[PDB]
Amino acid sequence: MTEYKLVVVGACGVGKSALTIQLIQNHFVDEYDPTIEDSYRKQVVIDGETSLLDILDTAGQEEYSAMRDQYMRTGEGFLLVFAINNTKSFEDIHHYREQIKRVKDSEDVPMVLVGNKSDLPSRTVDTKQAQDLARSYGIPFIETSAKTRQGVDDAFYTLVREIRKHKE
Ligand SMILES: *CCC(=O)N1CC2(CC(n3nc(-c4ccc5c(cnn5C)c4)c(-c4c(Cl)c(C)cc5[nH]ncc45)c3C)C2)C1
Ligand SMILES: Nc1nc2c(ncn2[C@@H]2O[C@H](COP(=O)(O)OP(=O)(O)O)[C@@H](O)[C@H]2O)c(=O)[nH]1
Ligand SMILES: [Mg+2]
Ligand SMILES: [Mg+2]
Repeated sequence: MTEYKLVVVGACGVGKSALTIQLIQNHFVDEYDPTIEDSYRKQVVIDGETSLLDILDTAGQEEYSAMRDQYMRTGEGFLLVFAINNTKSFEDIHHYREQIKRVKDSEDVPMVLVGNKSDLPSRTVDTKQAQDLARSYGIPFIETSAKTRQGVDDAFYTLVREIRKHKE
Protein backbone atom coordinates (compact mmCIF):
# COMPACT_ATOMS: atom_id res chain seq x y z
CA MET A 1 0.00 0.00 0.00
CA THR A 2 1.46 3.35 -1.11
CA GLU A 3 1.93 6.05 1.55
CA TYR A 4 1.99 9.78 0.80
CA LYS A 5 3.05 12.74 2.95
CA LEU A 6 0.43 15.53 2.65
CA VAL A 7 1.09 18.98 4.10
CA VAL A 8 -1.68 21.48 4.91
CA VAL A 9 -0.44 25.10 4.53
CA GLY A 10 -2.06 28.54 4.78
CA ALA A 11 -2.32 31.64 6.98
CA CYS A 12 -3.33 31.53 10.70
CA GLY A 13 -7.11 31.11 11.11
CA VAL A 14 -7.96 29.79 7.61
CA GLY A 15 -9.23 26.46 9.07
CA LYS A 16 -6.21 24.14 8.50
CA SER A 17 -6.68 22.26 11.81
CA ALA A 18 -10.50 22.21 11.45
CA LEU A 19 -10.27 20.70 7.95
CA THR A 20 -7.73 18.04 9.08
CA ILE A 21 -9.62 17.03 12.26
CA GLN A 22 -12.86 16.79 10.19
CA LEU A 23 -11.13 14.40 7.76
CA ILE A 24 -9.55 12.29 10.56
CA GLN A 25 -12.04 12.39 13.47
CA ASN A 26 -15.34 13.55 11.78
CA HIS A 27 -16.13 16.54 14.07
CA PHE A 28 -15.73 20.31 13.80
CA VAL A 29 -13.27 21.96 16.19
CA ASP A 30 -13.76 25.52 17.21
CA GLU A 31 -10.79 27.45 18.74
CA TYR A 32 -8.07 24.75 18.17
CA ASP A 33 -4.73 25.81 19.77
CA PRO A 34 -2.75 27.60 16.99
CA THR A 35 0.64 26.45 18.38
CA ILE A 36 -0.09 22.73 17.84
CA GLU A 37 1.55 21.32 14.78
CA ASP A 38 0.91 17.60 14.46
CA SER A 39 0.79 14.72 12.01
CA TYR A 40 -2.19 12.46 11.41
CA ARG A 41 -2.64 9.09 9.67
CA LYS A 42 -5.58 7.88 7.52
CA GLN A 43 -6.19 5.03 5.12
CA VAL A 44 -8.42 6.14 2.22
CA VAL A 45 -9.82 4.51 -0.92
CA ILE A 46 -9.79 6.86 -3.92
CA ASP A 47 -10.90 5.86 -7.43
CA GLY A 48 -10.80 2.18 -6.25
CA GLU A 49 -7.19 2.42 -5.04
CA THR A 50 -6.06 2.41 -1.37
CA SER A 51 -3.48 4.92 -0.10
CA LEU A 52 -2.10 5.64 3.35
CA LEU A 53 -1.98 9.35 4.13
CA ASP A 54 0.46 10.99 6.55
CA ILE A 55 -0.97 14.53 6.94
CA LEU A 56 1.04 17.35 8.51
CA ASP A 57 -1.11 20.20 9.84
CA THR A 58 1.29 23.24 9.90
CA ALA A 59 1.00 25.73 12.76
CA GLY A 60 3.53 27.59 15.09
CA GLN A 61 5.46 30.66 13.98
CA GLU A 62 5.34 32.33 10.63
CA GLU A 63 9.15 32.32 10.56
CA TYR A 64 11.92 30.69 8.49
CA SER A 65 13.56 27.49 9.72
CA ALA A 66 16.15 25.20 8.03
CA MET A 67 14.56 22.29 10.03
CA ARG A 68 11.11 23.22 8.58
CA ASP A 69 12.67 23.37 5.05
CA GLN A 70 13.81 19.76 5.63
CA TYR A 71 10.35 18.38 6.57
CA MET A 72 8.51 20.48 3.91
CA ARG A 73 10.93 18.99 1.31
CA THR A 74 9.68 15.45 2.29
CA GLY A 75 6.06 16.54 1.51
CA GLU A 76 4.60 14.94 -1.63
CA GLY A 77 1.50 17.06 -1.92
CA PHE A 78 0.28 20.28 -0.36
CA LEU A 79 -3.12 21.85 0.37
CA LEU A 80 -2.97 25.69 -0.11
CA VAL A 81 -5.77 26.84 2.22
CA PHE A 82 -7.30 30.33 2.36
CA ALA A 83 -10.60 31.54 3.85
CA ILE A 84 -13.16 33.03 1.41
CA ASN A 85 -13.85 35.84 3.96
CA ASN A 86 -10.18 36.90 4.34
CA THR A 87 -8.54 38.54 1.30
CA LYS A 88 -5.11 38.67 3.02
CA SER A 89 -5.16 34.84 3.40
CA PHE A 90 -5.86 34.56 -0.38
CA GLU A 91 -3.05 37.01 -1.29
CA ASP A 92 -0.74 34.84 0.89
CA ILE A 93 -1.37 31.73 -1.34
CA HIS A 94 1.21 33.09 -3.87
CA HIS A 95 3.88 33.20 -1.12
CA TYR A 96 3.04 29.61 0.02
CA ARG A 97 3.36 28.23 -3.57
CA GLU A 98 6.66 30.15 -4.04
CA GLN A 99 7.90 28.78 -0.71
CA ILE A 100 6.99 25.15 -1.51
CA LYS A 101 8.59 25.42 -4.95
CA ARG A 102 11.83 26.84 -3.42
CA VAL A 103 12.28 23.97 -0.93
CA LYS A 104 11.50 21.43 -3.68
CA ASP A 105 13.98 22.70 -6.38
CA SER A 106 11.17 24.27 -8.46
CA GLU A 107 9.45 20.87 -9.02
CA ASP A 108 5.89 20.90 -10.47
CA VAL A 109 4.66 20.06 -6.93
CA PRO A 110 1.18 18.50 -6.50
CA MET A 111 -0.99 21.17 -4.85
CA VAL A 112 -4.68 21.92 -4.49
CA LEU A 113 -6.08 25.41 -3.76
CA VAL A 114 -8.70 25.12 -1.01
CA GLY A 115 -11.30 27.89 -0.44
CA ASN A 116 -12.48 27.27 3.09
CA LYS A 117 -15.36 28.71 5.19
CA SER A 118 -17.70 28.41 2.16
CA ASP A 119 -20.62 28.12 4.63
CA LEU A 120 -20.19 31.84 5.54
CA PRO A 121 -22.23 34.52 3.73
CA SER A 122 -19.37 37.08 4.19
CA ARG A 123 -17.39 36.42 1.03
CA THR A 124 -14.60 38.84 0.03
CA VAL A 125 -12.69 36.55 -2.44
CA ASP A 126 -14.71 35.98 -5.60
CA THR A 127 -15.01 32.31 -6.81
CA LYS A 128 -13.86 33.54 -10.28
CA GLN A 129 -10.70 35.05 -8.66
CA ALA A 130 -9.80 31.74 -6.92
CA GLN A 131 -10.58 29.68 -10.07
CA ASP A 132 -8.34 32.03 -12.14
CA LEU A 133 -5.52 31.72 -9.61
CA ALA A 134 -5.79 27.86 -9.67
CA ARG A 135 -5.96 28.06 -13.50
CA SER A 136 -2.68 30.00 -13.80
CA TYR A 137 -0.95 27.65 -11.30
CA GLY A 138 -2.31 24.54 -13.11
CA ILE A 139 -3.95 23.07 -9.99
CA PRO A 140 -7.50 22.09 -8.90
CA PHE A 141 -9.56 24.46 -6.76
CA ILE A 142 -11.92 22.95 -4.16
CA GLU A 143 -14.47 24.98 -2.11
CA THR A 144 -14.74 23.56 1.43
CA SER A 145 -16.41 24.14 4.75
CA ALA A 146 -14.79 22.45 7.75
CA LYS A 147 -17.95 23.47 9.70
CA THR A 148 -20.46 21.58 7.51
CA ARG A 149 -17.91 19.04 6.09
CA GLN A 150 -18.81 20.23 2.50
CA GLY A 151 -15.86 19.39 0.24
CA VAL A 152 -13.49 18.14 3.03
CA ASP A 153 -13.03 14.65 1.48
CA ASP A 154 -13.01 16.33 -2.01
CA ALA A 155 -10.03 18.54 -1.06
CA PHE A 156 -7.81 15.71 0.31
CA TYR A 157 -8.89 13.09 -2.29
CA THR A 158 -8.22 15.56 -5.15
CA LEU A 159 -4.72 16.23 -3.75
CA VAL A 160 -4.13 12.42 -3.78
CA ARG A 161 -5.27 12.35 -7.45
CA GLU A 162 -2.66 15.07 -8.22
CA ILE A 163 0.09 13.16 -6.37
CA ARG A 164 -0.79 9.91 -8.24
CA LYS A 165 -0.57 11.72 -11.61
CA HIS A 166 2.76 13.45 -10.71
CA LYS A 167 4.25 10.10 -9.51
CA GLU A 168 3.36 8.42 -12.86
C1 LIG B 1 -1.27 30.79 13.49
C2 LIG B 1 -0.25 29.64 13.33
C3 LIG B 1 -0.26 29.10 11.94
O1 LIG B 1 -1.23 28.42 11.60
N1 LIG B 1 0.78 29.28 11.08
C4 LIG B 1 0.81 28.71 9.75
C5 LIG B 1 2.22 29.38 9.84
C6 LIG B 1 2.64 30.22 8.62
C7 LIG B 1 3.31 28.93 8.08
N2 LIG B 1 4.60 29.06 7.35
N3 LIG B 1 5.36 30.17 7.27
C8 LIG B 1 6.41 29.94 6.56
C9 LIG B 1 7.50 30.96 6.32
C10 LIG B 1 7.52 32.16 7.05
C11 LIG B 1 8.53 33.10 6.90
C12 LIG B 1 9.54 32.80 5.99
C13 LIG B 1 9.54 31.63 5.26
C14 LIG B 1 10.82 31.75 4.46
N4 LIG B 1 11.36 32.87 4.76
N5 LIG B 1 10.62 33.54 5.68
C15 LIG B 1 10.93 34.82 6.29
C16 LIG B 1 8.52 30.70 5.38
C17 LIG B 1 6.34 28.54 6.15
C18 LIG B 1 7.35 27.73 5.35
C19 LIG B 1 7.02 27.02 4.17
CL1 LIG B 1 5.41 27.13 3.47
C20 LIG B 1 7.95 26.22 3.50
C21 LIG B 1 7.51 25.46 2.25
C22 LIG B 1 9.27 26.10 3.97
C23 LIG B 1 9.59 26.81 5.13
N6 LIG B 1 10.78 26.83 5.78
N7 LIG B 1 10.68 27.65 6.85
C24 LIG B 1 9.50 28.15 6.92
C25 LIG B 1 8.66 27.58 5.80
C26 LIG B 1 5.19 28.08 6.70
C27 LIG B 1 4.62 26.68 6.57
C28 LIG B 1 3.41 28.44 9.55
C29 LIG B 1 2.01 30.04 11.24
N1 LIG C 1 -17.60 29.10 9.88
C1 LIG C 1 -16.47 28.46 9.66
N2 LIG C 1 -15.53 28.47 10.53
C2 LIG C 1 -14.31 27.73 10.32
C3 LIG C 1 -14.23 26.91 9.27
N3 LIG C 1 -12.92 26.35 9.46
C4 LIG C 1 -12.41 26.85 10.51
N4 LIG C 1 -13.25 27.67 11.08
C5 LIG C 1 -13.03 28.46 12.28
O1 LIG C 1 -11.99 29.43 12.08
C6 LIG C 1 -11.12 29.52 13.22
C7 LIG C 1 -9.67 29.11 12.87
O2 LIG C 1 -9.68 27.73 12.49
P1 LIG C 1 -8.43 26.74 12.56
O3 LIG C 1 -8.82 25.37 12.15
O4 LIG C 1 -7.83 26.92 14.02
O5 LIG C 1 -7.43 27.53 11.57
P2 LIG C 1 -5.86 27.21 11.43
O6 LIG C 1 -5.22 28.42 12.25
O7 LIG C 1 -5.64 27.58 9.90
O8 LIG C 1 -5.38 25.90 11.96
C8 LIG C 1 -11.78 28.67 14.34
O9 LIG C 1 -12.65 29.52 15.11
C9 LIG C 1 -12.58 27.64 13.51
O10 LIG C 1 -13.74 27.18 14.20
C10 LIG C 1 -15.34 26.83 8.31
O11 LIG C 1 -15.29 26.11 7.33
N5 LIG C 1 -16.39 27.67 8.56
MG1 LIG D 1 -4.01 25.08 13.57
MG1 LIG E 1 11.55 31.70 16.63
